[PDB]
Amino acid sequence: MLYHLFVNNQVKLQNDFKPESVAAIRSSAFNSKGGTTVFNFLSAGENILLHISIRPGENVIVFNSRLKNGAWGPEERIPYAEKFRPPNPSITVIDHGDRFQIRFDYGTSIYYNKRIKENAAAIAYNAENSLFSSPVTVDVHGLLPPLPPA
Amino acid sequence: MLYHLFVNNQVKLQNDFKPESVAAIRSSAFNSKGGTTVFNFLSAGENILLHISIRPGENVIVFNSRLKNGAWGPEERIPYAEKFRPPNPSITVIDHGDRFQIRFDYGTSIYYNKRIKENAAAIAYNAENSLFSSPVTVDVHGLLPPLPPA
Amino acid sequence: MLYHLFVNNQVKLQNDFKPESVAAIRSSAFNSKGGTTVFNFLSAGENILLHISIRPGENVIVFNSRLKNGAWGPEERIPYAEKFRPPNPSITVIDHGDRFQIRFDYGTSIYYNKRIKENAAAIAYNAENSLFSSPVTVDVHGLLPPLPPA
Amino acid sequence: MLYHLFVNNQVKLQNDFKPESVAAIRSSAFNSKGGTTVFNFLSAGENILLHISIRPGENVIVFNSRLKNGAWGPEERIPYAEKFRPPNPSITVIDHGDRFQIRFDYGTSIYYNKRIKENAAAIAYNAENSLFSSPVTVDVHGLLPPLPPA
Ligand SMILES: CC(=O)N[C@H]1[C@@H](O[C@H]2[C@@H](O)[C@@H](CO)O[C@@H](O[C@H]3[C@H](O)[C@@H](O)[C@H](O)O[C@@H]3CO)[C@@H]2O[C@@H]2O[C@@H](C)[C@@H](O)[C@@H](O)[C@@H]2O)O[C@H](CO)[C@H](O)[C@@H]1O
Ligand SMILES: CC(=O)N[C@H]1[C@@H](O[C@H]2[C@@H](O)[C@@H](CO)O[C@@H](O[C@H]3[C@H](O)[C@@H](O)[C@H](O)O[C@@H]3CO)[C@@H]2O[C@@H]2O[C@@H](C)[C@@H](O)[C@@H](O)[C@@H]2O)O[C@H](CO)[C@H](O)[C@@H]1O
Ligand SMILES: CC(=O)N[C@H]1[C@@H](O[C@H]2[C@@H](O)[C@@H](CO)O[C@@H](O[C@H]3[C@H](O)[C@@H](O)[C@H](O)O[C@@H]3CO)[C@@H]2O[C@@H]2O[C@@H](C)[C@@H](O)[C@@H](O)[C@@H]2O)O[C@H](CO)[C@H](O)[C@@H]1O
Ligand SMILES: CC(=O)N[C@H]1[C@@H](O[C@H]2[C@@H](O)[C@@H](CO)O[C@@H](O[C@H]3[C@H](O)[C@@H](O)[C@H](O)O[C@@H]3CO)[C@@H]2O[C@@H]2O[C@@H](C)[C@@H](O)[C@@H](O)[C@@H]2O)O[C@H](CO)[C@H](O)[C@@H]1O
Repeated sequence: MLYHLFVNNQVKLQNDFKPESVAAIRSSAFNSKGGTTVFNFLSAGENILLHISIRPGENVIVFNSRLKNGAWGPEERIPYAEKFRPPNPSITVIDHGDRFQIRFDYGTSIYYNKRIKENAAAIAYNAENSLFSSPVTVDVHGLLPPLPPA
Repeated sequence: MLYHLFVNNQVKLQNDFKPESVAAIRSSAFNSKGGTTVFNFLSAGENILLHISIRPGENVIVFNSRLKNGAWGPEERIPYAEKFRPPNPSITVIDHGDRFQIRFDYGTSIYYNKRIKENAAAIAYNAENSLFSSPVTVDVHGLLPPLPPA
Repeated sequence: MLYHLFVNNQVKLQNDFKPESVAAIRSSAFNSKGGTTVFNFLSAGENILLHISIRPGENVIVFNSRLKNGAWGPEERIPYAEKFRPPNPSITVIDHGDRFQIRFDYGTSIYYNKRIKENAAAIAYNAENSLFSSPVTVDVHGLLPPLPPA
Repeated sequence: MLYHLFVNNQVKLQNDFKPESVAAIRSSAFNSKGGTTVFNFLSAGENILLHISIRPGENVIVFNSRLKNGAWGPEERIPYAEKFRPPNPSITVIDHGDRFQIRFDYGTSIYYNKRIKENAAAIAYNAENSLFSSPVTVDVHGLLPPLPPA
């Protein structure tokens, strides 16, 4: 399922993002002088199951979760440097039931254990000066599709 | 190369759309009550090398070419009915040197012999009430990439 | 990297099968009257890191591990029915660092926690009357490749 | 549809190879000291619709056709060098109705106009000391499948 997620907006998924689901996010650009850029996977109750905060200024990418009107939990971080590949950087999120797997363009995957047991009904995108294009292309799979040789 | 082509706009290709090039256009929607929708491949001189006019009202898809300030040549047509697949219809254009190959979601390909010998520097998208989403996702390949099993 | 793995034989991998690695096994056939068919991921020292025993007669698929000539550990099994899709059934294995994700044609993925801290140097295929073809096509990725829209 | 085509043998296709059809041939190896390696697309009556003779010693790749026990027609050749990429070289053939498009790992496509109005029922592979592996992996599509972004 193809979606066009605009900056400071969200897309309501036709089907819940649940175990086995795959979300491939791709940008048509990389604004080197962009600021903090966020992607959230929200439950129907608007809980933030997965919060991805890309902070080039802090040279870090932050992961977290929180209830609609609840506090954040302890953050999980990794260096921002050399993770994305210009000019079409991407982010891939896979739901493995008990945890999310996040892959950027380079390096090893990031594994984030779930903290809220619900599926996502929407994906939101936030930024004052996005590191990426608006909108971003988002292909959501109900399962991993057949792979090409390379 | 990923591009986001907005309705009534165009995208300047980083590389010329020439022989071997592949353009996969995908929409995140299908507005059943949409009107005539056009896609043009333009040379740097703004010549319309390939004109694709989707006319649901006329139940036809028209192909043509013309110089920046020149007249159209004789049209090439095919029925519009059962060509696209909702909700994410697509159009694929491949440059085979002496002719373009156009594939929609269903049916056989359409072959349009070239009438202007130039490569394309841009792709334009026109519609008052687009049949597709705005923008549309466009992946341009310099050559056919490795294929998946299915 | 493409390999052709013959029944009762094995392929020596060019690079170690480790975290991020993906093995897409595909058969050119499905022999209905076939018997127990096995696939093993072996370490350099020949430890069976991951054992997949497909048993049609017992209607189960058994997952296990064991050192070279050691004792098998507790078996992790699932029902065999409605897992493979003919005529080209497939098996996809992904190394996630602390566990393996195994995917068949139907159903949800299977997760098998690692038990031996070593990477796989080879993949073996055993069967007296294989459920699949000989050889089977095997594409091994060092990391998940770009995905098609569908 | 996946097939395993062995050297000096052939695969009988499930469906005819006709317009829109795509055959992605891939080898799990590249034998440098190999000799003339051939691939033929045969009609039901065994006419050689498309003959691809890869000759390293003559530094050319020869394209031709001929009825079952008939005379070969004029040869269409190109240089052999810098066409295949080891260790997994490939050959992709697409039927475009009035001609075939042949793609190797490097260079531009080769276009071969049809000479015998019949579809192919089988694909044969001949070689005394093959440049490729035995078998070679062959995925045949009834039409171009969705493409990955890269
Ligand atoms: C920033 C955005 O677009 N989304 C929200 C969101 O922002 C906060 C989350 O990203 C959160 C993830 O754990 O981190 C917060 O920053 C924390 C620092 O990482 C931490 O070192 C420090 O101890 O505490 C701060 C604040 O909790 C994000 O907060 C925002 O950015 C920071 C730099 C600061 O400017 C703060 O005032 C901002 O709120 O969530 C907040 C509300 O929690 C807003 O809704 C953002 O728009
Ligand atoms: C419509 C659009 O978005 N692009 C341009 C473009 O429109 C014309 C082309 O699509 C052209 C392709 O051959 O067909 C024209 O319609 C022709 C009919 O197909 C044909 O049966 C009849 O004999 O002649 C007409 C006009 O040449 C398209 O013309 C437009 O749509 C038609 C239905 C009519 O409303 C006409 O007034 C419109 O111009 O090119 C034109 C200029 O040539 C405009 O720039 C459109 O915006
Ligand atoms: C074809 C192949 O590679 N088989 C090997 C392999 O077979 C054993 C493993 O698959 C092992 C994994 O847990 O299971 C063994 O069967 C067990 C049954 O699952 C369990 O219900 C029963 O209580 O105990 C047995 C023994 O541990 C497999 O053993 C072979 O198949 C079973 C069905 C039985 O016929 C037994 O006699 C066989 O040994 O590993 C063995 C060595 O352990 C051989 O190398 C097989 O060729
Ligand atoms: C391995 C294989 O499948 N080869 C077949 C096949 O070989 C002939 C075709 O490849 C044919 C395609 O045009 O070319 C023939 O060679 C020609 C040379 O290209 C041309 O320069 C020369 O002047 O004339 C020859 C003959 O037509 C292929 O013929 C075989 O290989 C050549 C190099 C030579 O050694 C000749 O004696 C061989 O027959 O088809 C033949 C039957 O025509 C056999 O079935 C091969 O096994």
